Amino acid sequence: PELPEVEAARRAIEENCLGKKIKRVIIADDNKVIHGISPSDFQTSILGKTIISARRKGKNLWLELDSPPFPSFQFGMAGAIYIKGVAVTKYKRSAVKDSEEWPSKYSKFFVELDDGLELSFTDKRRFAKVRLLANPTSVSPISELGPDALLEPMTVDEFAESLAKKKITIKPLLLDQGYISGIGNWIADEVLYQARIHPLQTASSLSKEQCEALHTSIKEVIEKAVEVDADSSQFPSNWIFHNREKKPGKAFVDGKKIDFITAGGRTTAYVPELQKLYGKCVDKLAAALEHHH
Repeated sequence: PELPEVEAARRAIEENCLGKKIKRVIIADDNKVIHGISPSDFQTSILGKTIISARRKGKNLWLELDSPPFPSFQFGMAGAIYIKGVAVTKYKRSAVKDSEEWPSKYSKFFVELDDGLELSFTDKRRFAKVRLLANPTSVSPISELGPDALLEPMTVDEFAESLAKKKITIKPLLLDQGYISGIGNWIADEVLYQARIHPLQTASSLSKEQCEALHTSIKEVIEKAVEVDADSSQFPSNWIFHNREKKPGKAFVDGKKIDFITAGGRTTAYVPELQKLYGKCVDKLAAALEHHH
């Protein structure tokens, strides 16, 4: 889950869960996912409270209850939000089909609300983190996050000045939640492809024109994916996203070949013909070997 998917879960929660009281709570017995608190303490703390709004920063979601502490959800690689109870919904990835077990055996956070509405956070891989904090934004991990790619976009000049001091290849920088928050593997590939920047290009080597192009592509990719509530089927056809998952040799975009470069455990789908690595030979070499650090 990257910013768009987590944001869609946030809006799905606000569609029917606001202003409703928590009548029953089930916090999973997972001392790996449920962090820093026992499930029974977690349950006792939020039972009886009303959900005022749903908030998000990067890939972290949290519920603003009528009074704190507030439950927060760090999605990890398989975290998901599911809402059952209201037949009609604008958020399909959060709907639950009758043939699905419910509550899911993967549920980590579950509450039954007024009007029989039930909300659940599930994690099949157990890489997610669920916390109950006095203020989610004051402590880790949310307090260590860089500005939200959607809610706090840097200006063109702020963006350029920050990149000038970053001495690392751009792909991993974009993934660093402490620099900018919310970008994951596919958004990174998409904005780099769109801006015509190679994943091994050092951020500090980017020219003023490159920074602006990247600034523009981050804006367009994030705004569009959110505009369509993370429904990839609605992603513009000219995005590398669609063929980014196809087997090597048969992956193309707008008719051009897609290759897959893997540096330091990170794989990037890019178009060699359109994304060139720039700079002196020894700097390009240092970037290709950067993973050694």
